[PDB]
Amino acid sequence: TVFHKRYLKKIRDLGEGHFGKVSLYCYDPTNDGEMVAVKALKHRSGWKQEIDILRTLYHEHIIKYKGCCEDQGEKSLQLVMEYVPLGSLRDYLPRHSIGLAQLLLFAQQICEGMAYLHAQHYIHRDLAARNVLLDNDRLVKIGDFGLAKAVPHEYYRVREDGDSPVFWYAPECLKEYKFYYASDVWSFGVTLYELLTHCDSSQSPPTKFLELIGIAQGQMTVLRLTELLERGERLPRPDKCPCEVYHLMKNCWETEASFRPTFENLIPILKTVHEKYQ
Ligand SMILES: CCNC(=O)c1ccc(Nc2cc(-c3c(F)cccc3Cl)nc3c2C(=O)N=C3)nc1
Repeated sequence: TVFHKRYLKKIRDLGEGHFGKVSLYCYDPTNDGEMVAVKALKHRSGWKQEIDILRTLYHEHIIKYKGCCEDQGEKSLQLVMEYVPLGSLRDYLPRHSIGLAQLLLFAQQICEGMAYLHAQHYIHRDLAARNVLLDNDRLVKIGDFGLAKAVPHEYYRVREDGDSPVFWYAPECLKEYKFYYASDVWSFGVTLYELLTHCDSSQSPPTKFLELIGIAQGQMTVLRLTELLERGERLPRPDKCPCEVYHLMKNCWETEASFRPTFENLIPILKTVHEKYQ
């Protein structure tokens, strides 16, 4: 379980999660070696939580935990996870014309992993394309559990103190700072919107929501976003997104949380929709 700093040579950075950098290391005990993703602390309370969460989770659509490397440089542990060089769907989809059936297999896979995460009484709180990694052409894994919390209750009371991804968030999260299982389903709807736009930047939630709100009064982007969503306005139907999928997307974006489907509801619908366009 314990990786040694001795045989752990840094190759490059992969990116920034919620607490500190994700980096590529070759772990070569032989000195002639397994390649691993290492998340590090640059906060200290939330970081300890990501370690304890991912150490509990085992699923084919959750990023593989490997171990903890006792990092003398930050007086803490680094999280060591499997390396997947294809990276995030936000990285991959803009440069690979993936067909509709494959995108729905990805969406089925996210729901299976999220169904598992809910079953273990955890919310994700940043289910976005940027946090879904591609292991291969037809397998995705959820990463970044930096904002994930244990539900005690049907929701966690979040704070304003935090790097909140407001463009992926349900009205109840934005207004009443309550995060329900049903709030992760709304985030899934936005993620599904990202998949069907091949995570095109010009088509992104922040781009499209600020296109509706504007930038003239930035101190109420949230208030304007909350009102826009309560008046029933939604991100548009992506080019070549089937009517049926957009309806499922809108069902995930139900203003009332109790009217959104659970992930266990979505799985057989996405299974069946996948089969059709295949
Ligand atoms: C710009 C090109 N992008 C890549 O070349 C690339 C390839 C693989 C990659 N892998 C990531 C990326 C993350 C990660 C991150 F760095 C920032 C935010 C969210 C996530 Cl899920 N986490 C893990 C991994 C990984 O292999 N194991 C864990 N990251 C980037």
